[PDB]
Amino acid sequence: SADLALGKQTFEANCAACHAGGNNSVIPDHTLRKAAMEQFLQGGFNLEAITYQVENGKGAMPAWSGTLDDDEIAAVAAYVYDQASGDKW
Amino acid sequence: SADLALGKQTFEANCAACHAGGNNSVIPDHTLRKAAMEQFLQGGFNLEAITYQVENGKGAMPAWSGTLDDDEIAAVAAYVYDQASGDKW
Ligand code: HEM
Ligand code: HEM
Repeated sequence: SADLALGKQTFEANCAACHAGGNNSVIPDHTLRKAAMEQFLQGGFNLEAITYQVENGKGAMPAWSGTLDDDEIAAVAAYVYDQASGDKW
Repeated sequence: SADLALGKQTFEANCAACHAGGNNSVIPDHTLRKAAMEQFLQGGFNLEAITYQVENGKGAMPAWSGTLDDDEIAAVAAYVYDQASGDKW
């Protein structure tokens, strides 16, 4: 299913630098919150969209394929998704 | 067994700050290599000694029992142990 522990640690080790607190320090309005994603994430607010962006990157956001493994990409995507849907940031 | 992927991400998120590359930026000779640990780690170079220090801390090194859960502690201890034994640092 979803290893949110692996998710959280992967998030801290690789994403926190630009997305601490569910925010976006590079492009301020493209945060990791539900609303923002529903509006800016290509593919919609769903696990598929998040995973695809993590794998391939987007603009100033780097690609994580070949850096993270599918388990790590999957867990971090679930973590981001769960934090967002639950308003947990 | 302890998941080494979780171990790697836990190490990066929480330990890399002072132990990047298996080194020690605070007390230079107290590195994460087998020899160093054989000499300085209470209990000698073994998985259990590593786990105990991570849980409890030592001097300037903080304790992690609050910050990390048992699976993350077990995983990071295994990762550090495997890196040192294979001289992978
Ligand atoms: C870590 C592996 C990581 C994750 C997870 C992550 C997620 C992510 C999402 C879901 C978005 C979409 C948000 C939205 O409202 O559309 C997104 C967007 C951007 N990110 Fe990211 N991101 C991760 C890592 C990083 C890192 C390391 C940086 C900084 C160098 C970063 C930056 C950005 C930027 C910029 C965007 C917007 C991309 C665009 O639409 O142009 N992310 N990220
Ligand atoms: C992350 C959770 C983490 C781990 C793993 C870790 C391991 C570790 C070991 C096994 C030793 C012993 C090395 C030896 O040769 O004896 C050790 C020692 C020290 N560490 Fe550490 N460490 C982790 C995290 C941190 C962090 C974030 C810092 C810096 C703030 C830090 C620093 C130190 C220091 C200093 C020591 C020496 C302790 C002493 O004997 O006086 N560690 N670490």
